[PDB]
Formats: sequence, structure tokens, C-alpha cells
Amino acid sequence: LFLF
Repeated sequence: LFLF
């Protein structure tokens, strides 16, 4: 989630 950074970006996953």
C-alpha cells in the first residue's frame, strides 16, 4: 500500500 505504498502504493501496495
